Amino acid sequence: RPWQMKDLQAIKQEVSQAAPGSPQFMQTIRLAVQQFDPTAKDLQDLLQYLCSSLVASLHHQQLDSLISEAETRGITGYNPLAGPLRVQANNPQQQGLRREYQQLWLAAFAALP
Amino acid sequence: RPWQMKDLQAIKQEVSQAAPGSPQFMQTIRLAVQQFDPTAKDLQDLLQYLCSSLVASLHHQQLDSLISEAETRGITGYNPLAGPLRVQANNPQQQGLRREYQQLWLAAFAALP
Repeated sequence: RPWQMKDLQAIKQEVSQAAPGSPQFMQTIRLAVQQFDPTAKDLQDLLQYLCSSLVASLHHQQLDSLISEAETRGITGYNPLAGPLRVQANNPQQQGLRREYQQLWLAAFAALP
Repeated sequence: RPWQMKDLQAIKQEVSQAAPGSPQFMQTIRLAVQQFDPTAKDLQDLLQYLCSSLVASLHHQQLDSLISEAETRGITGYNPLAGPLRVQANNPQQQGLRREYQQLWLAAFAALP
């Protein structure tokens, strides 16, 4: 049940006043992600939609840091013999990787300031 | 699953204030193009709805130049013996041409200001 235009347009409508990292922004983003269970593709689409390119680049720097840290430490179901988490979260039969990526996404967005 | 009247109305209303090629307009138009997966015909309809004949003509010229360079170089899926890229992009079995058309379209429209 990937989001259509209407869902994302709403999300941006109520994430317009607040700034990234503020309680409202993170509240809405976490709700949307926990509801639709989106993969990395839809997450990157949502980020490109919401904020400027500078904020997206900052978020991706933080996300690369978090993902590198986690892969060094070890992920429950991460098998690097097929592709990065980045690509392992697109396969629908890898729910654990997808949820881990969503959580790193939300953390990296919350730690921008 | 082509867009409907409500989607177009929302797309136009959300970006009424902004100017063509502004980061906001680029965000919303790029999201629409990447989400609905339309051909050239639907893109022409969308442009006619959004901007006037002047902006339509300027985008038409810019896209003509961009398509010119792109398919004069030679593209993986383009075979010039069957028809112009505007017609190949309208055949649902040539998704590579469709995606190239979408990207040339968005870049051309972004190159206005």
